[PDB]
Amino acid sequence: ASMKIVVITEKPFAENAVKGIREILEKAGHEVVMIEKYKKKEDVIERIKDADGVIVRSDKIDEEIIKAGEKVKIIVRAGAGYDNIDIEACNQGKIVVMNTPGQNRNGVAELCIGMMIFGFRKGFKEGKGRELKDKTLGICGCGYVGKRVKEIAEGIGMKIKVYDPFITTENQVKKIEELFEECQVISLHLPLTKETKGKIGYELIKKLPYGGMICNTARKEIIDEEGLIRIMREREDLIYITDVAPTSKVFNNEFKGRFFATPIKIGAETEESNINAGMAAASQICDFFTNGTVKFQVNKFL
Amino acid sequence: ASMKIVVITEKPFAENAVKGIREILEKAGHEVVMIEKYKKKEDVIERIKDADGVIVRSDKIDEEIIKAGEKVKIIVRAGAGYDNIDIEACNQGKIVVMNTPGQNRNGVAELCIGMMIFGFRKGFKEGKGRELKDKTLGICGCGYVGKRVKEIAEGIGMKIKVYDPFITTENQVKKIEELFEECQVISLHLPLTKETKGKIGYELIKKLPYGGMICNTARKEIIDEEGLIRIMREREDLIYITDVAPTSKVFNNEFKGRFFATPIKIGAETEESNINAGMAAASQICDFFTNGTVKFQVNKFL
Ligand SMILES: NC(=O)c1ccc[n+]([C@@H]2O[C@H](COP(=O)([O-])OP(=O)(O)OC[C@H]3O[C@@H](n4cnc5c(N)ncnc54)[C@H](O)[C@@H]3O)[C@@H](O)[C@H]2O)c1
Repeated sequence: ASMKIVVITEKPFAENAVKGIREILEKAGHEVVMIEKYKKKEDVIERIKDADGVIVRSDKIDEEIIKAGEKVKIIVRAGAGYDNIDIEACNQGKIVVMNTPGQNRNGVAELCIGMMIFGFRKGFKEGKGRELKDKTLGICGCGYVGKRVKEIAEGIGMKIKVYDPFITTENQVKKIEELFEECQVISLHLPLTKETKGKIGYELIKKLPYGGMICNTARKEIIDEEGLIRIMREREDLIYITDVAPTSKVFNNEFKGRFFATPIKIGAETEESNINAGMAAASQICDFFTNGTVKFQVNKFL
Repeated sequence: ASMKIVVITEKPFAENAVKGIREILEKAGHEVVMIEKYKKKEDVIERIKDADGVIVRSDKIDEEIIKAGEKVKIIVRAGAGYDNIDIEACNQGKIVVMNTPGQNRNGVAELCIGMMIFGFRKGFKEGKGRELKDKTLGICGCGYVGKRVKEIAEGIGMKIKVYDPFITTENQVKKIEELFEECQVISLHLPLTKETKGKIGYELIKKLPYGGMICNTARKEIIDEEGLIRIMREREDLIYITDVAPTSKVFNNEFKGRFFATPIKIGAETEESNINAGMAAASQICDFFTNGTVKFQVNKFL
């Protein structure tokens, strides 16, 4: 009846999201312990050994953590992506891994739109800016976020083209090359896999029309940083804006006036998105222990 | 008859807008004289002395400039507001004064939406932001810009309430007090008149809900600066974003994290808006000297 639920967040939820988490789980007679703003993963290893269930954000969950959590039955990522979790090692420990699809979608999409206007208007500094209206937007991967970005972009009056090798939808091109050729603005929403890693590089970015802008609210490592640096040095009209800051120091030093990155990923860092993702994670934990519910599971074992 | 048209723009139009102005005016057989990037309202005086028509942006057009333009028959403001022009003295000089309604509406509206997101997301810095979706937006003055903002905000999923005595629309309040009580976000789209000068002050801004935000892409003089300073010192949750930077230095010094201003007014600083505003101004001057049409005239004399 009573399960130990550990919440691992180096980047903590807003108070109201923690309260919601506690309200769902404690009413069902569970214990909730928080691990917030931890420095070393040694802190995590200790507090997890006794945990029955886990709630996580973007926190790296690797083999060493997974094995230390010997009685862990479920890990729920409050959000969409699960590249931070070692699925293979979770399969070994017979641990159910799930996410919370679409819960952060509006936070990320609103930031994506805001970044598009910000990038097209020279970072709100002096100079001749451009308007998003009557321009073509390319959505790279169209799931929950890409869908919302599209909705707002149509209200603004942008023409929409979509690339996604896994779905069938309107205005869809089959080649990712065509998207970069046809679209004045690219928004990336691809999850990080072995296939999408370093996929967006020099050969794709170069094909952009005049004043081409890439907005990245997805993952930094789907970009080939070397290729981006190379084309941005060659073409001084290109704009790159991102919620997932690049590692290289080049971008800040060389591309002022056409490059912006947030100091940290703030796409899901809103009061509302924290509540959605935090409470959805707690409810799925609740359902799993109550009814053996494994909806939204991403892995397979035994 | 070949007329001399002078274009007075301290911050110049985009080149394509200048080209579009010349295409309309030189085909009709008129002369176009550019007065770009001057420093004081004294460079204009001698060059306007033999001007027949004038195109102007936000540039200050006082009695001294009007009296010097003794053969000026028409002044067209490429844009919306005409508080920069001394109408009284124009009436005495028997000069027709026009603006170009709605031409730069999208440049401003897009910037306004971008500023709202920017402001609700801690200027794209680290912190807990808020989402515009599901919040109520108060449009203060619902003309060309106001209406276009409404349109975009509706796609974002904001609820809309309107204060504007000159129009009839749904979800409308009759007291400006009501707008500030009921709306989390306020957006100013009022012209600067006798009535609107210093209207938005302490007593109105008081009534905003928690984390109330005001976006001002209109005019700086509609704000009672000392009143705004007072309420913002009192209420640290309040946010003020503006395209029309205030006179007082207090805002930069004290309200870090909840105050954001552009270094210069950039609402109409786009390729697209320059083209629309400039070419309409040229067509309106052309029609005035061709057929004497006075549509869009904002004054009357004799
Ligand atoms: N930042 C920029 O670059 C930029 C660009 C364009 C306009 N502006 C400013 O924003 C204003 C709006 O532009 P617009 O094209 O929508 O003008 P507009 O005339 O189309 O709309 C202004 C609206 O304000 C309403 N209004 C007038 N007096 C009012 C009062 N006393 N109280 C409440 N509402 C009142 C009018 O009914 C009108 O609908 C302009 O007047 C100008 O001052 C700024």
